[PDB]
Amino acid sequence: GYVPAVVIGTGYGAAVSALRLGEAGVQTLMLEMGQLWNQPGPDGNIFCGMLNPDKRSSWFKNRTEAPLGSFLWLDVVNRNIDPYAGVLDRVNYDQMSVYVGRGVGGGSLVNGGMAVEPKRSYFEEILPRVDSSEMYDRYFPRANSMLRVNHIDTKWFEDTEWYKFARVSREQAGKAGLGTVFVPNVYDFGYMQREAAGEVPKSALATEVIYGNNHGKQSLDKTYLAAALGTGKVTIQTLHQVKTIRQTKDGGYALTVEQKDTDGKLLATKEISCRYLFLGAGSLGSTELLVRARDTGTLPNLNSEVGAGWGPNGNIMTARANHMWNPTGAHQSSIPALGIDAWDNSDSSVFAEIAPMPAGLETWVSLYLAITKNPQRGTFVYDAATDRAKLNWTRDQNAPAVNAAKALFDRINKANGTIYRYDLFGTQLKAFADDFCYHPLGGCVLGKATDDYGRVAGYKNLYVTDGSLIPGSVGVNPFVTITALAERNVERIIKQDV
Ligand SMILES: Cc1cc2c(cc1C)N(C[C@H](O)[C@H](O)[C@H](O)COP(=O)(O)OP(=O)(O)OC[C@H]1O[C@@H](n3cnc4c(N)ncnc43)[C@H](O)[C@@H]1O)c1[nH]c(=O)[nH]c(=O)c1N2
Repeated sequence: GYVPAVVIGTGYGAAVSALRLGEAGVQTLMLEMGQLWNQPGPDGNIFCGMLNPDKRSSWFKNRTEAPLGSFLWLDVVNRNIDPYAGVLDRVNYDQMSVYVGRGVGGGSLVNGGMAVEPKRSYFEEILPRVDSSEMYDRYFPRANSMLRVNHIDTKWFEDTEWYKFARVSREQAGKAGLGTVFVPNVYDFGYMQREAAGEVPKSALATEVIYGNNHGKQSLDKTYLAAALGTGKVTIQTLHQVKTIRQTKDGGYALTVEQKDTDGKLLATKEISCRYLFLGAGSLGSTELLVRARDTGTLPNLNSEVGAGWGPNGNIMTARANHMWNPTGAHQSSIPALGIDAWDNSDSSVFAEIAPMPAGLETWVSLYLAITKNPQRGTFVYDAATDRAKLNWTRDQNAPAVNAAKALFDRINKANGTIYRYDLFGTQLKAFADDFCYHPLGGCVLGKATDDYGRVAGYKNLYVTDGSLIPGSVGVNPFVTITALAERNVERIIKQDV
């Protein structure tokens, strides 16, 4: 059937867009391929934890996986599982594996909550056509408020066993002349205190994050999406995957949509049409829909920039072995609190998340997710044979990112007389994991594939809203940028187009 606006997906771009559409009185249907995560499972919890993964951990995989960095300790809990509509999806391309959330709320379900604005000077470099004053004066503050961003209590942080891992890396970085910053979060830090005090059910302090948090984390289902539903103008249909998009003869859009059960069985195929179509299927999902539409002839007026300009936000994982006198703790909060800020906009820039280890015993390992400035980009190329977008990125394209991460952590090792771990990412001696991504950015870049507000070039009333808009890099964890840009874009679109 017909509905005035359709939003594909329910991540950050989608959730912002649907809230503002509903507030403007536009009846809106959101289509989400994953589940609404609200049913207690076999342990009485909605989500599995990192030490008890089960089918809920994984989108259609036959075996659980250890979180990257943790295989040496967490492989013991891996098990065979039924392919199921679980929450975290590892999407494998030829030389890159991208992790994304699947469910109502998208990556907000599975992410570490780190809610950080990019440096304005870097924002201005990456998106020179965008008015940065409005972003920093209006849209970033709006996003932080709506997302329920909050700040850790520094005294509690300094004293608690749960953040010893962070304090150790702070001290070690400091000996190399490198500073740290507290990173705001959407996990409720007041709740986290009460967890440590034994007052409320643990989540961050019970090795939960990457397969969901049963408590504490203000994912989008609690914030933007709850508000969108509260307008009375928004509904969400789950286990509905959009496959194809075409433009009707009178200039609206028609979608083919598959409805599945949680075992992946096809229940129905539906046609849904609309006046305004908003893509919020993520860097991977929105880009795939548009390259498919271009290259199968259903949106033939899409431009050549659709598919282009993808990067992994310079993501590189690495780890250091601490001295025996610098244990990182058996008890590590699953939510990061600190980053090493070595980002100066040069090619040696690094912003490094100090990541927790979920082993639950002492390993002496410090783990880092480095975010770097690497100009290499990949392209999603349609394969008509298999009907998939294939990202053409090669591992050698991450060499500049590795080089920047290694230069920084070499300074820390030199100052402290420590060495890397080489055994955390597989049998091959490898200190830097260079073929994964948690922060996919690009594919439908703002001002390239779209105008400066995400209006898809070649088409009217067709919008992209999400991480596919970002040109490969933001220098920090990306969801605040995605949210703030989505606030800017939908406000303009409603004013001028709707
Ligand atoms: C493990 C891990 C850890 C982190 C992070 C990710 C991951 C995987 N991130 C990244 C962050 O989560 C990510 O950048 C955003 O979720 C991206 O938001 P989008 O709106 O682009 O898509 P997002 O991926 O959130 O949502 C897309 C949604 O569309 C759905 N979908 C896709 N194709 C569809 C289709 N064809 N039909 C229907 N539905 C479809 C998906 O199932 C999904 O729910 C992060 N960022 C950050 O700033 N701070 C952090 O601490 C972290 N930590």
